[PDB]
Amino acid sequence: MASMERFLSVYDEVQAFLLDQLQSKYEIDPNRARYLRIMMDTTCLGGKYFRGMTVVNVAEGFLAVTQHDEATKERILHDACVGGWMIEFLQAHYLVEDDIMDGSVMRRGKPCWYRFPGVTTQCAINDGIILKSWTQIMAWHYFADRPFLKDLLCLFQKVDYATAVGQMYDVTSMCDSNKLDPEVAQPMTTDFAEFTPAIYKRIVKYKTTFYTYLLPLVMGLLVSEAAASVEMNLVERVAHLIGEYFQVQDDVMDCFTPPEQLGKVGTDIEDAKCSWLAVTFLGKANAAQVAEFKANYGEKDPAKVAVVKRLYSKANLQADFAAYEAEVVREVESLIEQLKVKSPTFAESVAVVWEKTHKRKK
Amino acid sequence: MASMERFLSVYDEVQAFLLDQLQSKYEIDPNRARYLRIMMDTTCLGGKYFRGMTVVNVAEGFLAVTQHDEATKERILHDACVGGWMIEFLQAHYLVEDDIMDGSVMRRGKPCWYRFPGVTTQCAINDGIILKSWTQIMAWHYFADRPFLKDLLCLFQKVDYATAVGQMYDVTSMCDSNKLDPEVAQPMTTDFAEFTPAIYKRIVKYKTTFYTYLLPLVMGLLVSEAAASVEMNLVERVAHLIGEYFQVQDDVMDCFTPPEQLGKVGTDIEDAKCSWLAVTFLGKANAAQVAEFKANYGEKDPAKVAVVKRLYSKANLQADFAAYEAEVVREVESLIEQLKVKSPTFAESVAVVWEKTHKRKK
Ligand SMILES: O=[N+]([O-])c1ccc(O)cc1
Ligand SMILES: O=[N+]([O-])c1ccc(O)cc1
Ligand SMILES: [Zn+2]
Ligand SMILES: [Zn+2]
Ligand SMILES: [Zn+2]
Ligand SMILES: [Zn+2]
Repeated sequence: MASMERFLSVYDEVQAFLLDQLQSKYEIDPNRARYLRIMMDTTCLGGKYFRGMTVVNVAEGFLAVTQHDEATKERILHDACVGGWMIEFLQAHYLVEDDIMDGSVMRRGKPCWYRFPGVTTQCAINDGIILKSWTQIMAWHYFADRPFLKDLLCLFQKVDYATAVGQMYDVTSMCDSNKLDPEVAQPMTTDFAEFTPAIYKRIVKYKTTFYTYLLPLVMGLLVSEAAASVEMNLVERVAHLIGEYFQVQDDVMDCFTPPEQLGKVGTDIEDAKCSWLAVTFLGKANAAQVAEFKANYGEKDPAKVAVVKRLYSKANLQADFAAYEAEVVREVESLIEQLKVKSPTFAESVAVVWEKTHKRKK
Repeated sequence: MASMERFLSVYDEVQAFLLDQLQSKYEIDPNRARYLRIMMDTTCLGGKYFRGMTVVNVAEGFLAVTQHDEATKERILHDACVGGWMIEFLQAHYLVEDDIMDGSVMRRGKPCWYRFPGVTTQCAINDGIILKSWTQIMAWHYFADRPFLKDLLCLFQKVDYATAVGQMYDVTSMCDSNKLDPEVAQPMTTDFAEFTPAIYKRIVKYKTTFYTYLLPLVMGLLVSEAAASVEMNLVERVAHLIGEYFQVQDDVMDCFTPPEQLGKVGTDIEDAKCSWLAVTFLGKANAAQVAEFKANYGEKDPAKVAVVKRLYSKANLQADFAAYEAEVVREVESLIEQLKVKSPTFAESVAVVWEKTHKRKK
């Protein structure tokens, strides 16, 4: 059975289980069940399923080289699908809440969930909470008897926490750290001294890479009972490397990809985000370019946004991206080679993840 | 050592652990650590600690009648305090997010967290997420070796989910169920046909009673390794009964308690909530009273709110509350008597919880 067919079939099964349980144990009525079905579909479906499918693909790689009864193969793949959906539902939680936090308009070509007329922010915040709860409901139901339950739950909650910490790093990335204070309204930085590679790397590591790469790779190992067979320090290092590249691509696309292809209007410049573009620009600009950037960044004024995009264009940041990408290729290939010492099979799964990420539509 | 002294000492210890771990494992800087310390204090401290202290008091009751080394008593009480703080931090998560959802102004005599000048909704939504994550970080750290870890985590996530489901029941309680639809803006009910005792009871059971009574009572049993010694069906029934009374008191206070004592301005009438007052009023009103209620409920117009408060006053709902309270006393005393068959000690702990709830400042 093709992996994507299995993954989509398991979504339907998990949805039916969750909704049936709301009826049998939580006293839900049919109209509220329908609302939640629609909310689940709208917030969880429509992406590429990169993260959830990585769990499945990692598991498939081990199945190809390990002796198992057919029923065991089916169990492992079903578990990989459920675990993959846990990650997709965790992402859905963060996207619902982030869109509210940021006042975003569109996501994946459609209005953000909170903007649906019959949702509103009042309901959407709580819908996002439900999405997160569903990750645990599905784990306890499907994995109750499994030897990996404890490790999987502990990993999951640490990754969730890291993501929340990363969201804090991201939301505060345009303020001066020494002025942070709940009592005092926060002005945007004027010096941009905290727009550095190391500070950018911290934001991305926590906000993106743990849930986007580390969690699917390690969950794939756990459902395969294979974690002891790899060097975990290498898994962490390769996840953090590929995850940073993924986010750099997203940062470039926010500025330069036409919104019809992006699925949204990117607002990183208006929001004063510490993006790869801003950090890299400030790492090559002359004093006059720095001053013009300071005079225009972080403002909704469309003429000021256009000045920033022109500064970026004239600064030939495409060349910096090419150099960055070439270095990532060197480093990822090196990490894949190291992974082969203890697990050639897992190394190939990572090679596949990297190729997918590298070839992701620019 | 007095129980409250121990509980407050454990807060300081847990806070230090969480913040130290953010520095050692999550790359946090000192200013963001200070923000989170202040956020923790502002959102988690200042209440009565009814819920967290119930874990401690349940554990103390078993210690008084069970043979243990002194070091074991200290471990159990420390565990009860940590578990109690998990509940307090879960509540803090829901209060942060609920205040945003509802546009609330004040909580416990101070501005709601999102209204602090240097917080804002963008940060506060995520701060609430962090509060929830901290409940799991503390459990995995302090309870890693404990036999009750699995049961406690599974209970906790089910209660969290129930609370989210109850929030959905509460937020939608003023709309007609058959019109719920994410695509269509939701009008307030005109018939109020869903303002019934059974529908009210469903809202309260899920939104309040699981986290306010069931979770502290059962967590106290788990940290005491005593759950097998009680009839759990009775624990559920007594939690749901006392929890409903707690919420009825809160509903009355929202309308009639001066805001200086309440700590906020109650807005249930303007928000069209399915409150005990509204349900009970509609259960005794004549046609003219129903019509005037319909003409004024659910509107910010202060003159319309005053009409509703006068309808409530003239309807002698104080007498309905007295009758409701007398029935709760009958039923809670009956459940405490039944609890004595298998656990006289736990029965006394419940009797203490009931007395505290019954005597809670009106
Ligand atoms: O972009 N990609 O191709 C991805 C992204 C995440 C992941 O876990 C695997 C592949
Ligand atoms: O109001 N009260 O006294 C309470 C409330 C909750 C609880 O778990 C114990 C006592
Ligand atoms: Zn964001
Ligand atoms: Zn982006
Ligand atoms: Zn509310
Ligand atoms: Zn209330």
